[PDB]
Amino acid sequence: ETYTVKLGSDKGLLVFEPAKLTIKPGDTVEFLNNKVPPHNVVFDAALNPAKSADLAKSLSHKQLLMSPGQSTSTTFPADAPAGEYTFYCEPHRGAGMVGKITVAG
Ligand SMILES: [Cu+2]
Repeated sequence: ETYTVKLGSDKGLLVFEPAKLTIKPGDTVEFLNNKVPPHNVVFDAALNPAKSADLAKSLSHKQLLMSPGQSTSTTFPADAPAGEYTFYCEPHRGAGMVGKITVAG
């Protein structure tokens, strides 16, 4: 199936759930918003095993998360390089809202 990180605890603060993530090279991962939007999901082109700027083009999205309960299901491509990615939030940056996809090799 696909992995999903319900960012935002509920009575504590904002933090992906879980914080890290383990997927395969091409698996799918759905991200959503809780009750403290807007949330921004993207993959920095510096915290990756292949510092580049292509697989992200079809991975990171834009526009604020105006959907309460869902953000954007990024279907990682078959090029997903093993190692560990690193996405974060633009607004909730001071809330440990920084997760990372771990695609074993
Ligand atoms: Cu967020």
